[PDB]
Amino acid sequence: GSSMVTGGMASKWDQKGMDIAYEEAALGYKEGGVPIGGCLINNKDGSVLGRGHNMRFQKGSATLHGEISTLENCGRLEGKVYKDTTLYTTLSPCDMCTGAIIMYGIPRCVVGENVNFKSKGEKYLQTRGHEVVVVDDERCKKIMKQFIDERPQDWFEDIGE
Amino acid sequence: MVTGGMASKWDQKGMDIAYEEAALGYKEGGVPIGGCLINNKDGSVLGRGHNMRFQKGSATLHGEISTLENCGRLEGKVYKDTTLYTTLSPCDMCTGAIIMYGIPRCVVGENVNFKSKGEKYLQTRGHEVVVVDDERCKKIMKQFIDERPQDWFEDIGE
Ligand SMILES: [Ca+2]
Ligand SMILES: [Zn+2]
Ligand SMILES: [Zn+2]
Ligand SMILES: [Zn+2]
Ligand SMILES: [Zn+2]
Repeated sequence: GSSMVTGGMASKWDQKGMDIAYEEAALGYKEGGVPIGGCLINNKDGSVLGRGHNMRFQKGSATLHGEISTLENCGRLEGKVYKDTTLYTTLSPCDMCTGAIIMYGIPRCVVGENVNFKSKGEKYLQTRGHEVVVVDDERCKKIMKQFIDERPQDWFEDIGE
Repeated sequence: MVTGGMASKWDQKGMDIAYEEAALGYKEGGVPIGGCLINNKDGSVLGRGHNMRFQKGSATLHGEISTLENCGRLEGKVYKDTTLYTTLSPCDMCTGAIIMYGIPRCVVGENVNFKSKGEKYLQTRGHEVVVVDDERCKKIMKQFIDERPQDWFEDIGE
């Protein structure tokens, strides 16, 4: 990426979005799955278009990462609806989830943390014209580290290793 | 597998299956984009699929994503020696799926009706991209775009 990128500014809906994303990650964790959750919010009025969490174990899914599940839960939408929205995710996006954000033109991504995992997508989002904010949420870091430590092979599967 | 530009012995089989999936999706009333994932080691078809936007009201099941979903959960190393066949050049999301899983080769039916920055990004990231320019794929895709432009735009977030 570029030496001139900078983290985005905070939005009035960030506490709301991160809290929903974390709640989804915790729900997934209690269900026996990967603790990664998210939600898509309209930056203009704070409305929640959808929310979701990873469904790899719940549904035997190779594509339902938390971010993809969130978008699936928003349902079919005209392209214009994704404009001026923020996708909240508890963990920095992989290359696939990053690609979903780019394809739909969701302009902003707020990331719970990038300590347990980070792909080239975090910077690629900025290269492609998207704003990224990493909030370093301790709740997210704790639950994700717990999963990685207790079920390493399951985590590796989620990121294709 | 290291082709050096040569087609893989399984490439025709993969593109024919991808086209069959696209044709099936078209008959089901959906977007005519299909694909399949083949194990380069033995030619086994790990899975095949097509776009399910209309069939399932899905915002994420593009042909490539549906193909991967249909393969089921797999050990990461399996993907490292596969080829993903798609009837149409991948959008940024499908490109990202290929990159995340480390699928080394992406064989594309055509990139005339659609092409994203993903086709070149795959190359930047070290993957081999093959564009066949398959007229069967091009024809069915063009028919859908001609008949249902707004539905097509919805599939690519326009
Ligand atoms: Ca800005
Ligand atoms: Zn992820
Ligand atoms: Zn992901
Ligand atoms: Zn596509
Ligand atoms: Zn796609």
